[PDB]
Amino acid sequence: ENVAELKKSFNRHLHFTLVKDRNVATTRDYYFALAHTVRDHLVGRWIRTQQHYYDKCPKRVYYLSLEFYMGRTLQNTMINLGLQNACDEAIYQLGLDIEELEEIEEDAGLGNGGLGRLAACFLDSMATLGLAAYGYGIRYEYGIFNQKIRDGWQVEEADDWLRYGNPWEKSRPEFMLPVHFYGKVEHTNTGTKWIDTQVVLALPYDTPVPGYMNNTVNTMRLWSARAPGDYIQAVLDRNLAENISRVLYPNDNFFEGKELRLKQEYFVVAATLQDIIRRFKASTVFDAFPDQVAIQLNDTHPALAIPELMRIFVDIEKLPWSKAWELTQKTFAYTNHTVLPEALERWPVDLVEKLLPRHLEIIYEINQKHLDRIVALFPKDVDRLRRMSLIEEEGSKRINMAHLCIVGSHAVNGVAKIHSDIVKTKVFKDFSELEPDKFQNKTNGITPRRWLLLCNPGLAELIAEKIGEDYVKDLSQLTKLHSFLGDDVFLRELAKVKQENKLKFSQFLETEYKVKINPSSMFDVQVKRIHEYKRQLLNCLHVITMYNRIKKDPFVPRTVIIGGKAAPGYHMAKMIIKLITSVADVVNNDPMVGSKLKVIFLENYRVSLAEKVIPATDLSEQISTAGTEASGTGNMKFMLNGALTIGTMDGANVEMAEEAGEENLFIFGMRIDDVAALDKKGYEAKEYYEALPELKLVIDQIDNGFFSPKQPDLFKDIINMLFYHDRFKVFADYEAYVKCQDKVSQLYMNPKAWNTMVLKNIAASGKFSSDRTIKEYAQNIWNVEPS
Amino acid sequence: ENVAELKKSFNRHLHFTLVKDRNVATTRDYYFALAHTVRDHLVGRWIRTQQHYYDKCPKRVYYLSLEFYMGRTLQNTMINLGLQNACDEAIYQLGLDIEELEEIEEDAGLGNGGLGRLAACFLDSMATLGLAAYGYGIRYEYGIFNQKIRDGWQVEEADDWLRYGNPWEKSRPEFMLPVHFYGKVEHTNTGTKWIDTQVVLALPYDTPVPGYMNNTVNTMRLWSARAPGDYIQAVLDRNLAENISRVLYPNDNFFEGKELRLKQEYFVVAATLQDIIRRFKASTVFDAFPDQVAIQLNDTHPALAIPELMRIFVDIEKLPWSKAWELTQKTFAYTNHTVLPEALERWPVDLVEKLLPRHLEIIYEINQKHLDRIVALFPKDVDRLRRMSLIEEEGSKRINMAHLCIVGSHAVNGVAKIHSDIVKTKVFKDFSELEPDKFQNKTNGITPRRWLLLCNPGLAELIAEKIGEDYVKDLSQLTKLHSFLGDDVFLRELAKVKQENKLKFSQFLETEYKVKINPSSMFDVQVKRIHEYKRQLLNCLHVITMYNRIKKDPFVPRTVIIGGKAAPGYHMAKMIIKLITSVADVVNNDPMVGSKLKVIFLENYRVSLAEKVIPATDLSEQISTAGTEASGTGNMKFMLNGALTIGTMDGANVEMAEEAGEENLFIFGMRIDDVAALDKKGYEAKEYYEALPELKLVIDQIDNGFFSPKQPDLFKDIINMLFYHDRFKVFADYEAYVKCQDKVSQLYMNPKAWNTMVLKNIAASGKFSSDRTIKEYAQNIWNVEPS
Ligand SMILES: O=C(NCCOCCOCCNC(=O)c1cc2cc(Cl)ccc2[nH]1)c1cc2cc(Cl)ccc2[nH]1
Ligand SMILES: *Cc1c(COP(=O)(O)O)cnc(C)c1O
Ligand SMILES: *Cc1c(COP(=O)(O)O)cnc(C)c1O
Ligand SMILES: CC(=O)N[C@@H]1O[C@H](CO)[C@@H](O)[C@H](O)[C@H]1O
Ligand SMILES: CC(=O)N[C@@H]1O[C@H](CO)[C@@H](O)[C@H](O)[C@H]1O
Repeated sequence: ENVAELKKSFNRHLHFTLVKDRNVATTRDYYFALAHTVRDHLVGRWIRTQQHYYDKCPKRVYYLSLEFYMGRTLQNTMINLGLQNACDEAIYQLGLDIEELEEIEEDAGLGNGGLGRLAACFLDSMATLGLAAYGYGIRYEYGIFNQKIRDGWQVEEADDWLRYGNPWEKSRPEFMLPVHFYGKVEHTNTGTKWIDTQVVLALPYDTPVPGYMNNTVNTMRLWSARAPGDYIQAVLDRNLAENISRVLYPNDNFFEGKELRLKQEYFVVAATLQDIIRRFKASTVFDAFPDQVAIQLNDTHPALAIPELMRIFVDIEKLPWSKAWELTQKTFAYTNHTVLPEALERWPVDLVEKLLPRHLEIIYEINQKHLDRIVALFPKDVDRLRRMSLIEEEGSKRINMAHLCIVGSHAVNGVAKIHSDIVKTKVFKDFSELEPDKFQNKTNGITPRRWLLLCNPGLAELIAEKIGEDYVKDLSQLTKLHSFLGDDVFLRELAKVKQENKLKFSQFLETEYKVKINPSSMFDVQVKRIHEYKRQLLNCLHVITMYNRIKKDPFVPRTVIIGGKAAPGYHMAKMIIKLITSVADVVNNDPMVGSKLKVIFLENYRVSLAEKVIPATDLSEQISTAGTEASGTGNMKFMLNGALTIGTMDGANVEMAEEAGEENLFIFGMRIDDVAALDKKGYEAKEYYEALPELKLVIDQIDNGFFSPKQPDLFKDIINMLFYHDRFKVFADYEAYVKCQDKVSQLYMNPKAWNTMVLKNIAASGKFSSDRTIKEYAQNIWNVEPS
Repeated sequence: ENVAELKKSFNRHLHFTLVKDRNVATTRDYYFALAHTVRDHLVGRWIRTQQHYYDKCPKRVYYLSLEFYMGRTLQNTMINLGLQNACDEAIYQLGLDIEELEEIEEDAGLGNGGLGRLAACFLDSMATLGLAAYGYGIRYEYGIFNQKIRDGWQVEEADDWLRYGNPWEKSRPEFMLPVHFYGKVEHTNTGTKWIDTQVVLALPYDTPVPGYMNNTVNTMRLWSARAPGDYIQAVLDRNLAENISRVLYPNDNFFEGKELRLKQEYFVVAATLQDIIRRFKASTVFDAFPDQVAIQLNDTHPALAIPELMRIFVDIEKLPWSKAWELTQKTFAYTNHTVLPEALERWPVDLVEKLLPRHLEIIYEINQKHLDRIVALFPKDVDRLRRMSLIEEEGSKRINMAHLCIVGSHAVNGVAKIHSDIVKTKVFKDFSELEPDKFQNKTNGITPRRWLLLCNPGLAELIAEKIGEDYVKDLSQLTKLHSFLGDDVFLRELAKVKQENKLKFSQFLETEYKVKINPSSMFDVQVKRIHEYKRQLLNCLHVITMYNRIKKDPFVPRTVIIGGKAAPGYHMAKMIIKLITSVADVVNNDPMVGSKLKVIFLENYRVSLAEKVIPATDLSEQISTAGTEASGTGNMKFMLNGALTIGTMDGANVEMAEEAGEENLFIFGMRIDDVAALDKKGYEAKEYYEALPELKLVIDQIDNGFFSPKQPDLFKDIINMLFYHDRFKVFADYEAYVKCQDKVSQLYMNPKAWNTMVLKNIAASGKFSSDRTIKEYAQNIWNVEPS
């Protein structure tokens, strides 16, 4: 692992692996040569790590998720293996730019946003904590679509990230497994039998998950679907079975009850459980299963894992229901990341019956023994029963997957105090009252490797020089930065790092779009999925408000960046995008405003891009309506990277305030109980429209066509929603939000005070390391021990 | 290179490439570890070879084919690189069985039979002759289907040979190209424009083609098709564009006018020509094109290459029609491998118009200037015009692709004297009369590497010890074996080699099927595609005839093996298969016959299997009806491997007779003119049925249900065809065939005489080396020079 050997290895791969020489080698060839050179360093530890788990048999943790928002692997692997500087040097000496090589790698965007990214950070933390952890998901041929902007609107493009091949995956053919669909049930004397099913093969692909500087390399196993004139059609028709793992459903906090999606859910669940059972057996027999296996259900998407495990225990392993049921509960733990009713997974019974007849039976059975227990405890409370039932039958009966996850798991957790409380005491009150100890909180976290050492080497280096490198593995150590609260030199060094990041990102912005970026402008950014509850619409109102101010009285200059993908079928989100692009068009071109204000819709927001924009932001927008963001994680990334936060008391924003002190965050707007009171009284949007002149103008402008002269009624739908159907009370926080924004500008005029607040935020980031999050999961849910 | 290094390299790959250790390594892992170890030895020479072609710029030969029946690559690569014994030793010392490892490799069955296999042998010979040759085809995700037998019938199974990955291919992303379909034509002032087309991307995959012991490694470039709620459907729909390179049409000598097939034809043609143009330019400008490029059209399947080249020259390179046309003719050469009218490619104009509007125009244009030339030469001969037209308009006009290939190429060749004569003087008489010198003959050949050194190391070794190793590169040297005609010891050594092959193959047969093989029985085999013209039906009649003889007078024992795949939609071929399996069932089980006669339908006949069965055969069945097999190549494989031939004077069978002397082949049946006379007089099948008692019985038995008691009328269709619609006069050769068969048995009773004839056959095999075939193509068509 010295420069000379890394270089010879690079040349060896370019030659034998890419079949190229320096004469005709492409940039892609160089990236691959480097990827392979780095990859070779993972094998030894990967083999030894998995060997170790088999020998020592520690309890294994299986993170079952439909999403793994991994991003790029090259740099992350180099850093965790402590190879980055040596590789950087090797590539430099070969006359190549390692950064250009790194940009060649496609993001493994097998996730939509927060949920999927949390799984990625967890895999990193679990490997860094030396846990015998495994990630189980689907190897979508197409991840979250690539987003482009045409005439101001979002346009989707298929993300075939595997086009040129993925060097970071290793197919494991010997572990292929069959998954069954449809067919019918038969209750023979030899047990229940699911027959006449269609079979789809599940081919596993393993991706190494290197812990940070610790010799352990865990595994992320993703399953790919494979089929088991007229002849030609039959061959072509193999595409149907393979379509199961073809595309990631692009919905963020929205349930789409498509049959193909249900197929994916069962697919990953069936293959995973079988693979887990097989491994357990390769280690009466299943009495130790729960002590050797923990399966975390990442949201209800893999809820079917409960009846599937039961199906395996009962129909296959011939275990009695009672025993199987206890083993099941001991095995599963469920994490709730949802709050919005539209995000709730509720599969119509008819669909499940046709696709998974045996599972429906097992679910009715579970529900039966579940309700019999309630009736026994509350003989008279009838509403209780249909309220706690796994089946809701109000015209088109459907299965409440969350309820199934609650009864089939020994632990249920929310992802932030405020959220876990709501989940426990409100959403699933009937359940928590019966099983208090079942519900928990596990406040989310982000990995400080990818989200600091990787994306912000400048900040990482500065911090390291002041307090050592212990913080990488123990982020709580960041509090030591408090000793520099008075250190003017340090405060200057901190701001410089931010400046460099902003300068670097500004070049990016300029090369990508025709807009001159004011390098000294405050970087105000809101990057996250486009959704009404996240309210980038409110941000847009504020942008317009600032525009009207400059026009009226021609101020802290700022570059307002808003980015995020909208689900293809999410109409309002797409309108909001067009709204933002429209507004940006007028503001960026109005000569009167000039360099005072610039607006950018950051296109194709994704993990690798987040790694670029976050380190360069000054003001982080986390303005969801109180009670809507279960937790949020971008908020944590911004905090860790030197940005101040403007947001509501929602999700983890609350805990960020607790950690750094509420005065060091720009909190504003209604709080959960405030929103409750307004719903009580009834929300009348027109009220604020009338009482708020700056607001009225903004609205009139967008509704009049000021931002769409060639098509004056373009934003009609947004207006109507905002006035008669805004479930997220956008106008209700407008004033508080705008006032808060001005305060931010005020502080920004004072570099010493601004960076002093930044330091307090960075120094209080510790809690938000996913390492801390995983330790809690390990200790209070999986009953597992680091290393 | 040496055993020690090959072993360390093997372990290195098992580790870094397969991520395995000896503990959990699978047999597949070992195969891959070895494949990679061997593959590394190809790179140096591969890079240097292609570099050399660029520097020295020799004229390049492009073999354009829809099929490349490659078989397995491992052993063939080891042999051509002179690494087999060293690798054998390495693997042995590692405690592994290299043969078991080799059996893991999937056949690259991207061909149906002879046509596709000829392309494979040619690539081998061209690389061995040091020609700057390239193979251009399609990388079908699914090759010729795997054939299984269920209840006696052929059952097809998708051949996903790429399931576990192909180590022998290297994707060349930087060379991806777009291919256009549909759209419409527009004749603008800036030239003709094909617009509003659908685009399919062509991704090339390169496979190395090592010459035999000569440092040159050529390239076989195969193209894969790639696409350039509602969103989900759109992504899934990408499968449509990708279906183009999905499956190989499983037809042998039969034209199926499916639109998807036409798509494949244009696909490979468009990508290839573009790739060729690009390379030429990377070397007024196109004046030297014909002197730098030769494109061999493997049958009419890639006929579209002619109008496509014209399209490129005219619509894109802006060359005047006249110039482009001359350059085109000088570039293309067409090989005709068809005789059967059903195999003739005739695309309906409407289909071509919709899919390739611009090409239809270019074809009408070609035809126009073509017919204007004829009218000018033969002002009165009207029938001449519609006889030589590229378009035949008898209700549903269609394009005669053969005619297009004839006018667009400077050379047209058949694949055997008898065939080339028929093609020249009969099928395309009107054309040859105008351009005598255009038509040629290039008798087919097989590579003595794969078909001797590889498949029959025993025979190869024996021959080498007697006459040296010069024959591998100059098969004509086999004539030296004539010096051993009296050598009893040698004759014994030769028979022993055959015995060993038979013993080895017998083990195979026994492990695969429940049938005790008489090791001393004569191995009578007919392996080739199932088709009425190939007449395995006649062979079946003879098998039944022998059965009835044993039953009557309870003789040289023999194992009759018949194998071959039937096109899925070929009804009669499938019936014939069931007929053979039915017959085998009764004969193998009749206790009276016992070990006197055994019948085996060799399942899944393919290249790797041919390499096993051929070296073990005594009697090679090449009984097509005179005038039906353009050439045949299995006939050559059997001859080279020590088998005697029983066949008609058809295709290359005639030249085999010329080479070895007709008395050394068991020729029989009607000859071309005999068949002509019978057609003249009119074929009355019933005649022989009446006059031939042994025949009548056979027929009565099969028609009565003797071979299908549970379903007496099963073979009705075969009976009817044989009596009223047998275009291949099966009964007409029955007697001559049976008499001939008896003579074979007679000779077989005399080991010295039999092997003496075998020696004369092997010693006269020389001419049938594809090296000789390629030399002729190079000298008289491509104007290229070996080495
Ligand atoms: O395709 C080629 N190279 C590209 C890289 O190969 C892709 C398949 O890789 C081999 C299987 N191994 C893995 O996929 C793998 C190893 C591995 C190790 C780690 Cl630690 C993680 C993931 C991993 N994946 C290729 C090279 C080449 C050279 C000649 Cl002469 C002929 C054909 C050829 N093809
Ligand atoms: C972290 C992250 C998210 C989650 O962002 P929130 O603001 O917490 O919704 C979404 N997308 C990407 C690409 C991320 O890296
Ligand atoms: C050589 C070969 C053929 C051609 O056989 P003929 O008997 O010449 O038709 C067909 N299939 C395979 C697998 C071959 O090896
Ligand atoms: C279903 C879903 O995608 N939920 C998302 O989960 C992540 C990870 O817990 C939270 O940070 C976020 O607030 C929430 O919107
Ligand atoms: C259309 C087609 O596949 N033709 C086949 O081509 C091969 C190669 O020339 C001949 O040997 C064979 O007799 C002939 O049937």
